Order: sequence, then C-alpha cells, then structure tokens
Amino acid sequence: KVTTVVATPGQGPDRPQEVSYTDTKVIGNGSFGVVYQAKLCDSGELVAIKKVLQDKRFKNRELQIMRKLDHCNIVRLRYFFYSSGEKKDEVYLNLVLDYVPETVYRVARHYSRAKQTLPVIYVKLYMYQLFRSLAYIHSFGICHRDIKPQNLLLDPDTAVLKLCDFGSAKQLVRGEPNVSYICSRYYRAPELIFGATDYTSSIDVWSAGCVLAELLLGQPIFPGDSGVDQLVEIIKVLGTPTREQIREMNPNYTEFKFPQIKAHPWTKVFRPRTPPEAIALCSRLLEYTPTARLTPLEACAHSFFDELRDPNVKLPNGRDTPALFNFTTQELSSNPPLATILIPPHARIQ
Ligand SMILES: CN(C)S(=O)(=O)N1CC(c2nc(N)ncc2-c2ccc(F)cc2)C1
Ligand SMILES: [Cl-]
Repeated sequence: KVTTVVATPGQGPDRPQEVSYTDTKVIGNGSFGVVYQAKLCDSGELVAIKKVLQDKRFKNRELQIMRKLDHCNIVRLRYFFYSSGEKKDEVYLNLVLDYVPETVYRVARHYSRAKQTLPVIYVKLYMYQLFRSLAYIHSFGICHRDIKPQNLLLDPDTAVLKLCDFGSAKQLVRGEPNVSYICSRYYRAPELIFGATDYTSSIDVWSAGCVLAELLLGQPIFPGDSGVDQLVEIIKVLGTPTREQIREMNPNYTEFKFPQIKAHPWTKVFRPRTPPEAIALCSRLLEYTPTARLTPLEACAHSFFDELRDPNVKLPNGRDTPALFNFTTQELSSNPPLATILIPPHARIQ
C-alpha cells in the first residue's frame, strides 16, 4: 500500500512535487490532531506527518512560522499538503517533517527509572543545541512558548538535538498583549503563573533552565499540580521575590503575599559532584526578573559549554560532536561580539 500526494516543499519556491510514502503508523494524538510515521518510497527515509484541522478563516500560524525557519537544531518541514477523506467537508493541513527517533523526555526517563543521571557531556550537547535553536527563532522575534523535554528530539548516535512542535509559537511584538495560558506545567515562567500578558521571549529561557536543572536533578525542579504549588517550589529555591521582582514579572500585582523563605543555596539543590558551572548557569537562567535572565546566545557562550569548544572533544562512542560553531549573522545578531567566544580558534583554522 502506497499514498501519493502533490506537496509543496517547506523551504524554497512553490514547485509542487509528487511525494509517495508507505508503512503509515500512528503516534501523537492530542490537541492539534494526529501524528503518523511513514517511509518515503524512493529514498526509504522516515518522516512524521502532523495532520491538523485547517481553519478556513485564517492561514495556519505554525505553517507560516515553519516555512521561515532553517536551522541545524530545528526539525525541517520537508513538505506540506492539504487533504481529508471521510464524512467531513473539512480541510486538514499535513506537515511532513523529518522523523527523529528519540526525545529528551524518553531518554531522561530511561536514566531516571534506572536511578542514573545522563552523563554531563550529553547534558552539555543537548542544552547548547537548544539555546542555539532559541537564539535563532528569537532573532525573528518568535517565542516557542512551550519548551519542554517532549519537544526536544534527539538522534542518539549523532547527539543532534532538534526543537519541534511550533503549535504554540508566536511573534511577540512590544506593546501587543499575549495569552498567559501557553506553557506546559513545571516549565512555566513565574510571570506566566502570575497571568502576565506582557511577557517576552525570556519565558523560553526560564523553560530551558527548567530542562537543564531536570537533567541534572533526575526529576522536574519546580513540580506541582497547581500554580500555587509550583510557586512554593520556586520560592523554596530562589527565595521569596522582592516587591521589585514581583512588579518586574506581573505588573498587575495579582492580590497576595507568599511565605517569606530565604534562598536555598543552589549548591545544596544538586547532587554533591554536580559541576559548579552547571549550577551557575541554572541560577542565571532561573531568575524572577525576566530581563535579568541570560539571552539564549549568552547561554551558549557560558563557561558550562567550554568543553564543547575544546578541539579534542569527541562523543563517548568515538564519533565527532555535531556542528556547534556554524553560526550565521542572523543567529548572532542578538550580540555579534559574542562570536569571539562562540567560535573557538580551531573553528577559524584555514
Ligand atoms: C511534531 N509534534 C507536533 S509532536 O507531535 O510533538 N512530535 C514529537 C514526535 C516526533 N516528531 C518528529 N518530527 N519525529 C519523531 C517524533 C517522535 C515520535 C515518537 C517518539 F517516541 C519519539 C520521537 C511527534
Ligand atoms: Cl510548477
């Protein structure tokens, strides 16, 4: 059995191609709709097809965003096409994406179940690549707004990480308000919990920090079934936020005061032999004041990632580390001077 569609390439000019695929499995299910796996007939390559209801009213924002993006650490939209079948008279948008086998979520949980933590080298590789993907999208003023381990795809052999699921992503424009019900629990920045609608891209940075801490800890750092419970956990670590910090997150001073707890020394939060650089980075990501958090690009240049810039660094399995230094001017525009740290001497050899 073989499906053949006429699809538009995600990048490049509108030059429709006849695409045929087979072995259609299922995955995903949820909010958006369905995700299938498939095998492209000629090349034999695996792809994921995300199928969602097309609005008719507006054009699909995820698609609009996907087509603008091209980066080694973001899933490639290979094709998109429309279809339906069945008793519906409703259009479905189908996004054909590179299939990447693992996710940070699944990996983390394997190590967690086995009472292990992921080797710090993998923590470095995954986090660096995430920050690059954020640096890139943020440069277009696009915030992901749902950074979490399930959205971080991994090829285990190459150590390559790819940000996915742009269903929540949106261009944040100074002055325009945005819904505060967007991020997934545990990874929500305080300003989101306080219902702020004037938030910036630094919510993604907070979320990234939550992922780092979690890979280090072996479990979510700020858990809770309610916002109340999450804030308690946040306060247990960061300490009680000052009236200044409180005004910084949500201007609209919700209505209350929290228990007055002092800052738990970040060193006492983590397993005893945790690298100090890792801990330092966390504290500079997980800050109350949104403007006080490192930028993605600033994070990449943090000393916690120095090992990745070492010329002799290899994967434990012997392979080379994947591309880490092929920055574009687009990607560096945040702060071009950082190139002198980000691009190590050996990467400039001729
Ligand atoms: C594409 N996203 C909307 S998603 O539904 O969250 N998507 C993450 C999952 C995904 N997407 C892509 N592109 N490749 C492999 C996988 C994947 C599916 C199942 C897995 F166990 C691991 C990875 C499915
Ligand atoms: Cl044509």
